Amino acid sequence: VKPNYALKFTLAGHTKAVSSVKFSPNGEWLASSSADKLIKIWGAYDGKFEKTISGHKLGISDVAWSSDSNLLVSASDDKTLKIWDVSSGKCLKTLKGHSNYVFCCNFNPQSNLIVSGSFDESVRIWDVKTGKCLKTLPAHSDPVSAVHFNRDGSLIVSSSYDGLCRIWDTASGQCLKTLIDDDNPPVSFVKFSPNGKYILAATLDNTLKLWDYSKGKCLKTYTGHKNEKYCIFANFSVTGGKWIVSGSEDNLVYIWNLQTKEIVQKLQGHTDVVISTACHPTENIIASAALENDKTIKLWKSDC
Ligand SMILES: CNC(=N)NCCC[C@H](N)C(=O)O
Repeated sequence: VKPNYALKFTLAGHTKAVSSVKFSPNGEWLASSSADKLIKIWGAYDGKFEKTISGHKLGISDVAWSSDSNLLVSASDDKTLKIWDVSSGKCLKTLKGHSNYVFCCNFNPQSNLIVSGSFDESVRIWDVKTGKCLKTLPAHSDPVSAVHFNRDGSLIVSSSYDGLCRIWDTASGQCLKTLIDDDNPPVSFVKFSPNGKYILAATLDNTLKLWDYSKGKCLKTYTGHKNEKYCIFANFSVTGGKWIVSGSEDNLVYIWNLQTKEIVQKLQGHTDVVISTACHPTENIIASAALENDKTIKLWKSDC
């Protein structure tokens, strides 16, 4: 088993670098955020442009869906997050509190909470209904590159340019684990596995690692791509074969066999750094997006 991802659609419309793409949990939509200050919505299967959602005053670094596919949250250089009703286009809340660029965000599975990370070195936990900041965690000593909830929402993982991945108890705000690996290269991305047993972390030394975060043991290392500057998203692909998917600074999408760590496909087509990739929740579909010199989003499909 190798996959056979092939380009199906190219989605053009952002006028500056794309920052993040994400599929809706219900599989119907792709949301994209950009340095152009906009969120765009596209059909997940046909790439058909759906709408633009606007309101942020500066570029957006991340976007994320609620569990029911009705809301988005966005993280902006304007130091706010916004909560959006996707269908109406309304900004429901503006989450204020961070003192610098907000870089990363996610809903918990219940989607009553949002987690954010910022250049202000903090992680903040927010109440979705009221927009109030519930906790400010003194999480890191450099910008926070990623934040993610585990499968039951009881944990948060954060990554930072300080070289650390930390695991937090959602309820208490307590730091439960600090993951340490040698020379402490900036951690540019992190997320939990779908099952919540592992985390996948990217570091700016051209490396992805799969950690057992409780035991604190690096289980797999994925290499061959280029990642020394940008906070590039990585993924677990679980709809067919078990893959690791990542963007890369050589303009390619990389796909590794999770177990063997071998590169199984490289997807060519983008003309600038592939900053973001996402994997469709039920079909073997990858979305990718690129930086300023490209500005397009691509939808690729495989038989496995
Ligand atoms: C968690 N978000 C993220 N990795 N976004 C992509 C990078 C956005 C950044 N503002 C940049 O242009 O490099």
